[PDB]
Amino acid sequence: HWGYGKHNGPEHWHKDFPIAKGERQSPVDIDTHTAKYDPSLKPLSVSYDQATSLRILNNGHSFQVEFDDSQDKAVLKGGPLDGTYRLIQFHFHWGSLDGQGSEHTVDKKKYAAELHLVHWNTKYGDFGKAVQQPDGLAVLGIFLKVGSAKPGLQKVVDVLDSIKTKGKSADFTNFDPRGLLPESLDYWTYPGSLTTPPLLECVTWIVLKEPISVSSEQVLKFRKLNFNGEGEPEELMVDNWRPAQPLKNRQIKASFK
Ligand SMILES: CCc1cc2c(cc1OS(N)(=O)=O)CC[C@@H]1[C@@H]2CC[C@]2(C)C(=O)CC[C@@H]12
Ligand SMILES: CCc1cc2c(cc1OS(N)(=O)=O)CC[C@@H]1[C@@H]2CC[C@]2(C)C(=O)CC[C@@H]12
Ligand SMILES: [Zn+2]
Repeated sequence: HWGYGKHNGPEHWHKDFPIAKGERQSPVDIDTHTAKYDPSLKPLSVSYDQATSLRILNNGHSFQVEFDDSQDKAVLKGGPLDGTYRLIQFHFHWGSLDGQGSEHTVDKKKYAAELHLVHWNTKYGDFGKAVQQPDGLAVLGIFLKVGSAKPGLQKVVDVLDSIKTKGKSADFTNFDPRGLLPESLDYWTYPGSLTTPPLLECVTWIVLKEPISVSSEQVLKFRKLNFNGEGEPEELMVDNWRPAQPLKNRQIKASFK
C-alpha cells in the first residue's frame, strides 16, 4: 500500500491514483511575488468557540484529532468560500529534521511542519459526499517553525505516548483548536486537492502567511510516533509530507496587500 518510503512514496502514487498528475494537485509552492492581492475576497471567519473534540487516532501516516461534526459548531466561512464549512479533524505533516516537513512551501522555503484543519461544505450533507465535489472541502493550512513552545499544542503532544502505533486511539475531549492559531489571518488561497491518496481535487486551500512557533521538544515527540502497528518492526513516523506539485493553470490569490 501507499506510504512515504522509497518503494511506495509520492513518486509511486500515480500508478494507483492517476489524478496524482491532474490539473489542480496539492501542495504547491507559493510564489509570493506572483500571488496577487484580490479585493473580491470577503473577510475570513474562523468560529471555533463551540468546537467539540472527541478522539485522537494514529492513522498509520500521521495522527488526527477528530471533532463532533453532527451539528454546526466549529465552522469556517468567508474569504474565498461560498457557504459554510464544518470542522471535522486536524492533523499534521512533519519532517525528520527541522528544515523540512511542510507540504506547501513559500518562495521554496520549507517549514518544520504543517497543520491542516479540515472542513467540509455543509451543502453536501456529510464528509464522504463532500470529497466528491470540486468545492467540497476547505483546508486551513498553518506552518510550524521551531522556536518557542506553543502552549496550546502541549495537550496533544502529551497523549502521543498512548497512540504510538497504527490504529491506536485515545479519548481526547475538550481540546480547543483556537490555541493552534497565529495572530494574523492573512492568507493565500488557491484551488487544489488532498495531499495523500486518493488525491481528490475537492479542496479550496487557505494557507496562513504567519507561522506558529513550536518547541524542539514538541516536534521531537511527533517523531517518536510509529507508522507500524504494535508488535511490528518499528518505523518512525517522520517525513509524511508530499512535495510541491506543478501550479499549472492556477493563480494564487492573496488576502493582503
Ligand atoms: C480518504 C477519503 C475518505 C476519508 C474518510 C471518509 C471517506 C473518504 O472518502 S471515501 N471515497 O469514502 O473513502 C469517511 C470517514 C472520514 C475519513 C477521513 C478521516 C475522517 C474525516 C475523520 O477524521 C473522522 C471521519 C473520517
Ligand atoms: C481528507 C483530508 C486528509 C485526511 C488524512 C490525510 C490527508 C488529508 O488531506 S490533506 N493533507 O488535508 O489534504 C493524511 C492521512 C489520512 C488522513 C485521514 C485518515 C486516513 C485516510 C487513514 O485512515 C489512513 C490515512 C489517513
Ligand atoms: Zn494534510
